[PDB]
Amino acid sequence: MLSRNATFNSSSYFLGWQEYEKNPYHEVHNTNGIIQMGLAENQLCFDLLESWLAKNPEAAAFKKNGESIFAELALFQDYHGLPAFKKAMVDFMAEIRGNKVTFDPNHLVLTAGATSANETFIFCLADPGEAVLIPTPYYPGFDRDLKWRTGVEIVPIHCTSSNGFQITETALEEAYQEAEKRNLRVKGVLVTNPSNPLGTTMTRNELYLLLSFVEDKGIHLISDEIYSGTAFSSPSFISVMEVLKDRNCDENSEVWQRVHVVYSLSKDLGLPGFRVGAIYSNDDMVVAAATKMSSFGLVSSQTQHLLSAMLSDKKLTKNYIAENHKRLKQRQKKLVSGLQKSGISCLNGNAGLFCWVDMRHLLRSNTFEAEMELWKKIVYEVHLNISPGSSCHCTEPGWFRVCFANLPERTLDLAMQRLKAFVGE
Amino acid sequence: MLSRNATSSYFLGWQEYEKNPYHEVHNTNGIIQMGLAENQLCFDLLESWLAKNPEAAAFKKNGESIFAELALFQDYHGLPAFKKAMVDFMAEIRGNKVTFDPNHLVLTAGATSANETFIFCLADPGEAVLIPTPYYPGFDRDLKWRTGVEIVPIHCTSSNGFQITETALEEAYQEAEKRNLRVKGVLVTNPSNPLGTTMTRNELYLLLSFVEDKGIHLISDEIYSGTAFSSPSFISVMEVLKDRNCDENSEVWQRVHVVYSLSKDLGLPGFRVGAIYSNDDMVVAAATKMSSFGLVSSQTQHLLSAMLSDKKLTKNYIAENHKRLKQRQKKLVSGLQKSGISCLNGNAGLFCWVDMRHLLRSNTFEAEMELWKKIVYEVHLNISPGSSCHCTEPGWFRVCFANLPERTLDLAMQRLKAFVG
Ligand SMILES: *Cc1c(COP(=O)(O)O)cnc(C)c1O
Ligand SMILES: *Cc1c(COP(=O)(O)O)cnc(C)c1O
Repeated sequence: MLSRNATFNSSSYFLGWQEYEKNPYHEVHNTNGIIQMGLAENQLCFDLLESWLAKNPEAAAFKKNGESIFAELALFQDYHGLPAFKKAMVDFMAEIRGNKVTFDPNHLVLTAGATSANETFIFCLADPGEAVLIPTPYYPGFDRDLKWRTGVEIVPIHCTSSNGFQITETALEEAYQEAEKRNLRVKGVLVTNPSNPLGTTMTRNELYLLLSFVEDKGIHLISDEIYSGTAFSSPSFISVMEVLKDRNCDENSEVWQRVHVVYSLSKDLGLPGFRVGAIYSNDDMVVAAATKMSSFGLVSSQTQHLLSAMLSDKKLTKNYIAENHKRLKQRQKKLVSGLQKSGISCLNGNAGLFCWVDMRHLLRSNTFEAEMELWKKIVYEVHLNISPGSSCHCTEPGWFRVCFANLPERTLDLAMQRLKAFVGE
Repeated sequence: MLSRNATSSYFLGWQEYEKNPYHEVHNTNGIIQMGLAENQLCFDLLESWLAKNPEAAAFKKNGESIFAELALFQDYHGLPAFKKAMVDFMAEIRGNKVTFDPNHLVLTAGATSANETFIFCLADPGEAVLIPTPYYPGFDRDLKWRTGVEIVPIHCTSSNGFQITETALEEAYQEAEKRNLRVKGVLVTNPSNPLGTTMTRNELYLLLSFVEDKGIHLISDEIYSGTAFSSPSFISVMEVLKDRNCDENSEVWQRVHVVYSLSKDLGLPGFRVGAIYSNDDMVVAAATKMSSFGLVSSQTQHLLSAMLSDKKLTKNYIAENHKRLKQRQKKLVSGLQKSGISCLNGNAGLFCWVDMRHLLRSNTFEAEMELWKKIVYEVHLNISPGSSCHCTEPGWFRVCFANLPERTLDLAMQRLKAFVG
């Protein structure tokens, strides 16, 4: 006999995933296999990092100027993190934001990925039975990260295509009211900026409306800016930290302490296996609580050392960002154009590793049953693994998310060809 | 406007140290740290190996680069190679008397993480776990903070070397019922922190039978299994199952779990390598999904799988580690008796459970706090008061010996002797 969490509290949407695993596509021996376009991973700039590693072997050698510091690292288990790394991190975060804002390293707490940061924040801001508002459509992983062990609930703030899925004052108010009706105390709004799965940076207008709503309701604002480094085209990416500055919110504003940021190196630098997440808050109480909670998911000191060396190289960071935006824009343009050669268009995006594509016109009907229908035809007949919009809780059937940053151009082309032949009927 | 969770000061000794740390050169009268359970005894063996085997830490596997491959590795089942090296090392520690299935092993970011995840998997909020007293003070945070689970003590006393008793178990179980807490299991540290003793076969059988009798779980935190430097032999709970003839047909066979970590034996706490081992498929699956909130860095998993795959190194590290640890413990134990102070006879760990009851102005905890302060402020040593570990009798202290140069240990022993005067 185990706990509720381990048993009856531990779907149709993994159909493409399992179908893919069973028949993975292969350039040579399985050219008709399923192509993976449902994995948000960035494999575009590993050459830049491999190159740097080759010219800078000391980092990964437990060294510092011909000096071994192995023993020192092996012993480092301070929940405040390696100072050098926290400094390099805060600088990198600033550089991503074009140095428009600066971060205090002491308000930054490292976690084993954003997955960890996501949950820890919830543990810090809400008790079981309370709720957090999240704009729809959203990262399906939130349904596990934010609620599994926290007992916290998610109330959706619905967005529709009528306005490019932007956040609305009416949607916010309505979501807040839906929570009250259910007798759930709203503790905050969690936003993904840039957005997964939309692929769009949040507008200043949306940000101001959020800040004012959060200020109005007296709740928190968590900005998951894990994709902040993948904004490859205008409009410019606006970090919530910038908006505070621009709305003239100094530490005298009450809201100034209710705005937090979540970040990670998994999506921009493509290092998900290294488990580097971070929490940033202006509230000392949250930093302290989150710092103690990070003990359940500390970042390997070996990794913290490697990355502090890497991220301390301003020549590399500056160049990685520029090269990463270049390669990502090129790639998105490719997918977007190949998609329209099939008559399919996408939500106009400027960030992320995926496109939110519009396939409503292919729906035999404007129902989610019709969307599941289309999705299956794509899985079984076109042999592509893509994500159905309903997976992300989209309110209108027919939208899909397709990734482009972890596929060789040749494969992307193949997928686009298969799509075109299929649409042909 | 935060959660209840976002809103135990024995850290006194800790603060004073940080403020006034002892130093060989500019602060010879500073406070000496003897309250930190860390093993700094064999880093030379590891540094040596790293030097002769540079490929491991180079994101290289047979002259080729696997950086991208590792950078992308985020499977919550862990790197297969590492899980194999780990299970072999665990077997080797237990003198190959038991073998572990790598698929029943789930990696976590330290034992701290493994501790909590196990609680999340075995008990719901408001339920309880029994823990023998005295115990690792960290349990009070790890097992209850975010889990809402409660700890009910199974008290042990010096009358029998702080061993577990059938009467203490029964009494603890009854204290839980009285409080209307549902007991879900017993958590044991074998070898023990802070006792420094390996659990006896007798204690183990009595635990197995009690747990079997009550129909609850048995979690054996064997994080110190590799530091058992003197007999009696260390007996892993996995061995006792084998010895009590418990195959997978026993119900209890699926209610026995182990927690392990590389932080105390190999001295790698910064790398965050913990592990959960269970025979129950349901726990492994749930724990595997929970590990996503605290996965082990793929860069680290790779380095250690290379290291632990070297049977020449593992075999030699264990032997050398037991050697250096026994030498060190003997030093502290003798220097302590030259002061008239004795310790609980131990054979494992990185610390000694020392008896200083005779120094108490009173057989009270206020007296123990009295003594402890005199030791902190006058003798300038940071040691842990037994009440921190929930010891039921005042006067016991835990002092570490594995992270102090012999010269410093000597200094500490000298200061103690002068004070005892
Ligand atoms: C990919 C992703 C995560 C997980 O990040 P890790 O650092 O791999 O744990 C969390 N949130 C969002 C929105 C993501 O896209
Ligand atoms: C030191 C210790 C821990 C913490 O180990 P980590 O691997 O650093 O998380 C857990 N339990 C006991 C009994 C310990 O002594």
